[PDB]
Amino acid sequence: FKVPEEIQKELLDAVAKAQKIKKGANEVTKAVERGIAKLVIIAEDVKPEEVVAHLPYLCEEKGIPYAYVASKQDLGKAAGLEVAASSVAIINEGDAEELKVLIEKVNVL
Amino acid sequence: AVYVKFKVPEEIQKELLDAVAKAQKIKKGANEVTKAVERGIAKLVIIAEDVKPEEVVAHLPYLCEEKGIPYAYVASKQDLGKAAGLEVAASSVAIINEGDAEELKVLIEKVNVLK
Amino acid sequence: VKFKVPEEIQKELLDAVAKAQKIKKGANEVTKAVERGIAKLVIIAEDVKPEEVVAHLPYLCEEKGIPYAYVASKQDLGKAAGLEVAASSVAIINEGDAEELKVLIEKVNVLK
RNA sequence: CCUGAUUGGUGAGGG
RNA sequence: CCUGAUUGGUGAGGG
RNA sequence: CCUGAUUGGUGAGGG
Ligand SMILES: [Ca+2]
Ligand SMILES: [Ca+2]
Ligand SMILES: [Ca+2]
Ligand SMILES: [Ca+2]
Ligand SMILES: [Ca+2]
Ligand SMILES: [Ca+2]
Ligand SMILES: [Ca+2]
Ligand SMILES: [Ca+2]
Ligand SMILES: [Ca+2]
Ligand SMILES: [Ca+2]
Ligand SMILES: [K+]
Repeated sequence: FKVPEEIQKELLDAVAKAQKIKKGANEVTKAVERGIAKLVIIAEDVKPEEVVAHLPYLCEEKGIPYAYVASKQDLGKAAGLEVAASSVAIINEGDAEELKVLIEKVNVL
Repeated sequence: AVYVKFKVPEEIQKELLDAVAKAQKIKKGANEVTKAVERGIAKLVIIAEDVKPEEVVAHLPYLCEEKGIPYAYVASKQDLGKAAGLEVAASSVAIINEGDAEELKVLIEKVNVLK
Repeated sequence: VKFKVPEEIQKELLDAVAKAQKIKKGANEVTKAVERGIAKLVIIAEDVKPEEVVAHLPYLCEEKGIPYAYVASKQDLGKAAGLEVAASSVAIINEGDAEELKVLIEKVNVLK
């Protein structure tokens, strides 16, 4: 589905303030398989898309929230990296309240 | 690490380190711990989770299981060494004589549940 | 006291104790060590009262072939063993210097 | 050779 | 061999 | 009860 730029900015902001996160397809997938992932953010410009094509299905199966952001380069920066990130998983939010809200807004779509 | 057979909550890890600190007689280090388990005098074996190469302590869980000796884990070898009264790390510790029988029995039971 | 030990040699006995890597302090631990055959040298204080507490040691060591000697005071022996109190007897399990022990055991074995 | 505790019961010293 | 960062958690290094 | 370290690995504490 498509997420509004307003929300994406909030998603990127959410990753930036998070206390603990996982960066990278391998670690994100593990975080979801272990169920320690609270929210999963996925980049829309991942090529080949096959790298993250399995995430949406896995999250729903594990009952974990997930949304998309336009830039993997932007997602990586929000994760504290100097390089891109195809996906990120928030393990410990920065502001519990905001997260619960952000998650609800996403679940709407 | 593959040698860590089960997850021990941080609160219980604290209890394990406390047990080591209050113990009347312990063995510290892989060689003395292994000798104690083989001699059958260990009552509880505590293994650090961050030992590398893992091969140094990987035999302990299996050995204890064979001897019917209780074992558990703590996250840091540095913390375990400190609890054992050292200024350095310890990959493992064996409690030979606990400080209080009842406390040990309760702790061992809590571990057997996590097991 | 089966034999007399020169003050100079008693000093060496006390120093051997202080330098040892592993010792047993006290009648029960000394006796257990001799019985288990891990004691290399037993030192007995001469002013133990009742003397019955350590009376068995000379015979036990002889029966085990373990070297033993005496020192004037239990207070000094205890201090040498690292205690703040007296010790009726001490057993050296692991000395600090092999050569020295062998030399001391010799000096004592000739005094007997 | 230089570095200098970044090492360490993952086994020192002694027997 | 040349180019020289155009590559990149899309998994380096380590165990 | 008083004395108050005169006691003490000549075996405390723990298992
Ligand atoms: Ca250090
Ligand atoms: Ca240091
Ligand atoms: Ca050695
Ligand atoms: Ca670039
Ligand atoms: Ca670049
Ligand atoms: Ca590729
Ligand atoms: Ca006194
Ligand atoms: Ca006193
Ligand atoms: Ca008495
Ligand atoms: Ca007792
Ligand atoms: K590393």
